[PDB]
Amino acid sequence: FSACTHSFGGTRDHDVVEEFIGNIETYKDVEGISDENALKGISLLFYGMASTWWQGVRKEATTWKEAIALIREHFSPTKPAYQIYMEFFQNKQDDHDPIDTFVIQKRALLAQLPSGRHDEETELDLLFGLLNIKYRKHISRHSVHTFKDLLEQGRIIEHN
Amino acid sequence: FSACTHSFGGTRDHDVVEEFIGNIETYKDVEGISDENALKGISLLFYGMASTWWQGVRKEATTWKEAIALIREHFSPTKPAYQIYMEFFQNKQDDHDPIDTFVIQKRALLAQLPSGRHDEETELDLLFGLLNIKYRKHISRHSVHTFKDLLEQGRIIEHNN
Repeated sequence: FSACTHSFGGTRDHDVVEEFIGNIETYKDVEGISDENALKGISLLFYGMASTWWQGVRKEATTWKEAIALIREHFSPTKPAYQIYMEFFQNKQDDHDPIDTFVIQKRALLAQLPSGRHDEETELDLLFGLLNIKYRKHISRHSVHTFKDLLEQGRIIEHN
Repeated sequence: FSACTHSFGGTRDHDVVEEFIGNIETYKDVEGISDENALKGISLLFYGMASTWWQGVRKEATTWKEAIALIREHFSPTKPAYQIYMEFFQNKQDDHDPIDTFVIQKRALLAQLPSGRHDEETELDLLFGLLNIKYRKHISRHSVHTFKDLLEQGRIIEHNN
């Protein structure tokens, strides 16, 4: 990283970050720079607020892998996973909200979580306890295997 | 299952269920019974309440494995996962409850979940939002990789803030 053209000013756009990190991942094995010596001179590739950031976070930067992970973590703005779970369990299904809109609001938060963390069974387990008592008296967790099954059966209780 | 000695009357005991399911799984392909020919004649292995039960649940038993799953689900009762998640997220960390005891009770609930479902990263994600604001001002999720890290740092804020 002695004369790398690539730079990053701290713009919080996902693809800006992915191209810069892709660009520096280039350089590290352009000239044969170490893991230690890549994390050595990473500051030289930052300017503006990317350096205000790195100067504040160079202490979790134990590894080159964690430093790259930190760049994606801060500069690709996401609702953090822990904030997603809290918001997931904060609003139960009231007596007036239909089943379709309730599942939409819950699947919206679940889609922000890492793909492949929870399967559809686990996601139903996270959801089922918040389902209103109006629907749970007629449908049982072991009877539903997919969100489609939950919606399909839940739409029938809404007809009568 | 034309002349199987093994039977099950519907007693809701974990160990009764495990021996019955183990015995029929044994029998099923010592004699080479299909998965679909086992689900055909599974009714012959039930008596009493277990047959009144099977007639109520053999609609949801599309496959042989789902029939076994129904037996464990119904006659080996466990605390449902959805009830565990619900009560896990029901009480935040109050201002005077220390982090150590709060984390213990919360991780106790996570231990009730199926073994191997969540790794420590996900379990930290489930917990972190419940931590009191006076710890979260000083600790950031990206700083914690293990409950060990969270507890160690959390003990420092209660020593002197």
